[PDB]
Amino acid sequence: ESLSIIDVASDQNLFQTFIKEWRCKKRFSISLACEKIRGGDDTLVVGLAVCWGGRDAYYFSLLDPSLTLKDRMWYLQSCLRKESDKECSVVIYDFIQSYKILLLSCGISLEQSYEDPKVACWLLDPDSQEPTLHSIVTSFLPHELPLLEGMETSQGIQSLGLSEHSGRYRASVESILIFNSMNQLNSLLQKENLQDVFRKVEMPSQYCLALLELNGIGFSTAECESQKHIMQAKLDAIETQSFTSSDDIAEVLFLSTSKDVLNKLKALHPLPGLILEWRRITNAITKVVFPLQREKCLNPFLGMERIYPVSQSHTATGRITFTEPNIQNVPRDFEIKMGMPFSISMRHAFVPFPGGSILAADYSQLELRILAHLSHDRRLIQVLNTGADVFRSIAAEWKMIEPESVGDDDRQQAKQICYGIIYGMGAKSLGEQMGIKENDAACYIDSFKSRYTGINQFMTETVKNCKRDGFVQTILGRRRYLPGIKDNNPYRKAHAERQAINTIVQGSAADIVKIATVNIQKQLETFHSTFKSHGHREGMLQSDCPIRGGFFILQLHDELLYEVAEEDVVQVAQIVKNEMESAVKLSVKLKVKVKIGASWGELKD
Amino acid sequence: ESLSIIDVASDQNLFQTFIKEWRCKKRFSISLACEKIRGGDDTLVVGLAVCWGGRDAYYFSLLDPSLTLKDRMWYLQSCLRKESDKECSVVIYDFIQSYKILLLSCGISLEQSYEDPKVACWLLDPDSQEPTLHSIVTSFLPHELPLLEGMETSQGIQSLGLSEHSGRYRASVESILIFNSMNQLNSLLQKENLQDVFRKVEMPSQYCLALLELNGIGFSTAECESQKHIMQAKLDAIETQSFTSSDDIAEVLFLSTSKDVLNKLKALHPLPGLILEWRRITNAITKVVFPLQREKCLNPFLGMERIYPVSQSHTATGRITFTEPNIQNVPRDFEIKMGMPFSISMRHAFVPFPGGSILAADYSQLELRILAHLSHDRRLIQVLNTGADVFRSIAAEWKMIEPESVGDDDRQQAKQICYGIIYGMGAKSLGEQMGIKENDAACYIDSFKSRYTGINQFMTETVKNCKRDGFVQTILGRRRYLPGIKDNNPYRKAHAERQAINTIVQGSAADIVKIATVNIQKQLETFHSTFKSHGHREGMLQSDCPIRGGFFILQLHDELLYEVAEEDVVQVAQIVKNEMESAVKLSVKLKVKVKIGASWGELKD
DNA sequence: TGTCATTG
RNA sequence: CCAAUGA
DNA sequence: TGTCATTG
RNA sequence: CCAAUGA
Ligand SMILES: Nc1nc2c(ncn2[C@H]2CC[C@@H](COP(=O)(O)OP(=O)(O)OP(=O)(O)O)O2)c(=O)[nH]1
Ligand SMILES: Nc1nc2c(ncn2[C@H]2CC[C@@H](COP(=O)(O)OP(=O)(O)OP(=O)(O)O)O2)c(=O)[nH]1
Repeated sequence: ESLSIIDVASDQNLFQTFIKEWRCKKRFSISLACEKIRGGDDTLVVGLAVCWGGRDAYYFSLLDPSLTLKDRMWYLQSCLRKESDKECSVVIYDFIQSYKILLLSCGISLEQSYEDPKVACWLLDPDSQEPTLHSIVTSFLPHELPLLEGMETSQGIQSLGLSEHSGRYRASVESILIFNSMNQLNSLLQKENLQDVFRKVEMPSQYCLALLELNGIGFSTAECESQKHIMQAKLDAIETQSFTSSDDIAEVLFLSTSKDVLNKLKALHPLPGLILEWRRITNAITKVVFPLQREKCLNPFLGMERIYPVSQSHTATGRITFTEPNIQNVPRDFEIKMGMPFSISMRHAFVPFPGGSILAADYSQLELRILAHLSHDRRLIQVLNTGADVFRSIAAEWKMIEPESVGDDDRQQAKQICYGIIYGMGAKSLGEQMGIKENDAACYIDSFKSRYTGINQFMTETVKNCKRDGFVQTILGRRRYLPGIKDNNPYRKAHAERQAINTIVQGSAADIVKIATVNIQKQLETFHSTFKSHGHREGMLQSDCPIRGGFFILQLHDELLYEVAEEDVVQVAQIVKNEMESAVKLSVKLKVKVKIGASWGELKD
Repeated sequence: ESLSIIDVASDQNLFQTFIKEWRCKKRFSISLACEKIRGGDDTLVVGLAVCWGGRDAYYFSLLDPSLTLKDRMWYLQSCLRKESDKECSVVIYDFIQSYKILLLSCGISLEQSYEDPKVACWLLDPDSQEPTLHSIVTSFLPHELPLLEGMETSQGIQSLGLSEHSGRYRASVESILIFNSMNQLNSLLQKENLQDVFRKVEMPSQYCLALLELNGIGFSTAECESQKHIMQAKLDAIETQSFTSSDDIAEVLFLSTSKDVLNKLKALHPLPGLILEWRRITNAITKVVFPLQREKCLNPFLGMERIYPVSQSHTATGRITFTEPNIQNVPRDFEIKMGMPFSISMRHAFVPFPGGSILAADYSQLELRILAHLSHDRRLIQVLNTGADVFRSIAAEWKMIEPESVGDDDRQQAKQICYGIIYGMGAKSLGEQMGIKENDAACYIDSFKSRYTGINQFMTETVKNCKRDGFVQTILGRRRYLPGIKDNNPYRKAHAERQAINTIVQGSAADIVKIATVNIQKQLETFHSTFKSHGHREGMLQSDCPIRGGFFILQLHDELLYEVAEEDVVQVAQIVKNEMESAVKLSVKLKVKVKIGASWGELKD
């Protein structure tokens, strides 16, 4: 007596008593049944698979040439919708993707609270391997594993592994396991406080990424085929007297006298040596355009081309990524040659929708301010709260004891020391990086961390905490476990120490930018009566008018990219600033710098 | 090099150049691809199959988890839509059904001109066998028969015979044959004038029946379970001194002295004999409720039960029918017993939607008026144009030479003679029917048809026309072929003669009621801003508010049933009268009598 | 591949 | 009588 | 299952 | 230096 399915749409008494039962349920699972048409090699959504306890699934379908139950999309769209008083926690496996396909097939704008188990078991152990439905079942909810023998999926929902088994069967089996497993995950997240952040940061952020993935990013093939010639034409320049792999550039041709070639870090007096410029430009027309101008998609509804990124997460730090052609990795603008300069990059081939401007918002010295908070460094806090240049002023402040109004441009080497200490690199490599001596660098380190005595007493505190705990937790309490902090090998433990400091600092940075993106979105879908993403317009208005409002476009770790209409681009920037500057209330003022333009090779206001 | 399919949605250049090509096409075929989900034993629409020449099909699909082409329903709904200047002739095989399923799955309210080949080849030869896609191919367009070998469907569209073959393949094969065949059918309909009536009566009427089939008819199980007891309780009454098949009622029990029993047509002085009342009531609780209360369907969107009839057509006369429980065949109201009377029928268990009233419109002596037109019977025409009682006045007029103001109730036997002559039954059976003598009946016939000399000279004219032609054509020119009018056997030829008169008279009746229903609908969907059938509300508003307007509910040969809202039930009745009374301009005034009530056991205004 | 009912 | 069902 | 580039 | 890709 194992696993029962209830074909809900198979009657009328059964269906109307079903949604009655359903419309007073707070928690319940959901799983799309997606089957392939005979090939016509296209997939299609053919049924929900709602469950809310035990081994009992309620399979909705989308019903053979009938005249009753033709309001089937209405019933789902009406149940998958917050309606004040109580909103529902809807556990969905590949939630990010599910949300998309649930819209780009049948115009259902899922508007509830969500609880993905795939990200719940990540949050438990961020150094875990990418969790499958199988893996989740194998660990949590050990029994009901026999329901997977023959299913054979190690990636996404039962939809994503469509194999012989009917859409309804697996969709039902998903909902059962997904529901009952998430209940055990919720129990563990509760045990270590992570349920609060999972529900009010990590899942809300997942929903934010879903919106971003639907929107995508504008891409001008025109202004990309511009750089395709600007770079290639100014590639083979003044080259008097065949570039290949490694063994090619002989130093026995001219005149330190080793091999490698990568470290051509002189080129000052000895010859022109314009090799690094060629090496960059060539490697910046191949990891940017030629893999990307193949994923470009003409979207005639918008009347432009766009690319559709796939957010990653499941990152040990907490920073969000993208698969394939990752738009985070396109190189920023830089000069060339012709005496006369020009500025190039593929960041000029990323465009707003016609009549709009792209909006960037960087946090500017966020990881610094996090350490300033955690490390109760008296003057380090007070230097940041003044709103003065946080490197001009930090140079004086106490490092060089006095200057304040005239303190040169040793700020450029004042930050180099600052970041060099928090990055946790040895005096040797820092000294080689600044262009000074290993000794005099070690002197500058000690003469900085003494003048800001908080930094070093913080690191020694958090490393000893990590040694006794076996893990370190960020400012939102998300733990990362490190077994290397016990290791006998000095290098391995030393590596574990600078792993611990990184995750508690630039993980807490990932935490604030999450809280920032969700608090923005909540505040963003209010004043603007014209509703949400490009998906909820090409898809939801397609089954439920100018382009007012702004949409989430790109996540750059500590920087956010939005795409706003020029009409109301000023009313949004206030929403972005005020929300990011108040995301978390710290002992240090969170400042942000916003830039507005026709790409993201643009100036500021 | 045979049969090419173009997966149109497989690109973007291909798709956008496709609908560009399409949006300037006047004629083109269409065929729904309908595949079954694994069982979840429900069918689903998965693609159009547009074609417009040769062996080249353009297969639309409804596309795998993508972000471009998610406006797919819009593109069809926008192409399947008249847009002024030019409207498109859309050839669809099982058009009546196709239209329904094209709406009760994906909210596409097909709004073009239509050309069904299944009804085009009926119109050619109404005594033909029910035409299949195979049969249409076998006769017209003899080649491309090999495209059917393995398909094996002998009923409906390639959808309706879903078997192993992919929805796209057969849907494409349909569109090719359907298009190219209909072109040959259009050529034959042109050759004999029938293309004009096919396009402006027969197909428009088919569309009218589609609307009716979507609407259905209200059915109160409450007021049906009323008669279920009223009839059954007043069934076994005063029965002093075991009813079975035939051999049971012996006349050797009491006291003309044969068998049969069916002809208990005395029961006057000899005993009560209340056997015909029991025989009727029992056979009127079994061919009306017990086969029908099983096809009743709760439709919660309307908040009532309804039944969904399936119109027939392909009738030698031209009158439209319904399959299964045919609502045309429910017996009208009649009295019973308790001294004290009550009136019963199942026509009291057919109801309007809450807040509405049912509207009936009978043509009253239509077949008479058709004969009055065709047979140029001078006074017969003039008797009908006065608007006086057309049987009180017809009794005098000339039959009894004079009376006019006092002419008794021999009108009841004046019409009996009238209908008896046009029905074409012998003096024998008419005489037995009126309760007079075969001789004195034959006298009354000759003394009527002499006083109205048109009737007999018309019949002798049209029978000699039919003898030389091999067929007779109605007032709209729809031919019916009769090989029996040559037959040596006197009975067979005599039968063929009264077949000829019937079809030219009560076929021309089917023609006017068609023209009536289409001219009503055209005038009906105008003033009423709130749009069309119950299908275009539970289905089209479901993918494109009170219940103002009126909808086509039942076709009773010469009578139409509508279902109108009480708010504006007076504004519609004017539309129905004026349209039916002007359907065709004859030499005789077409009068109509309308009845309004809470069922169709109701009174008039 | 008969005969009787119901509706028009 | 004719046309649709129906025993 | 190495080393060099890009982004933060 | 750490984390994501990438030769
Ligand atoms: N051949 C034939 N035609 C009929 C018969 N009954 C009606 N019709 C045709 C010709 C006139 C027209 C009237 O249809 P209705 O049944 O609405 O009218 P009725 O008042 O019941 O019939 P009638 O006019 O014979 O008195 O339909 C019938 O029994 N046989
Ligand atoms: N470990 C590490 N963290 C970095 C690195 N670059 C940036 N971060 C983190 C810490 C500060 C923050 C700044 O990100 P951005 O790249 O936007 O800032 P930047 O001005 O380019 O860098 P920086 O502050 O080091 O001068 O992100 C890096 O190379 N290593």
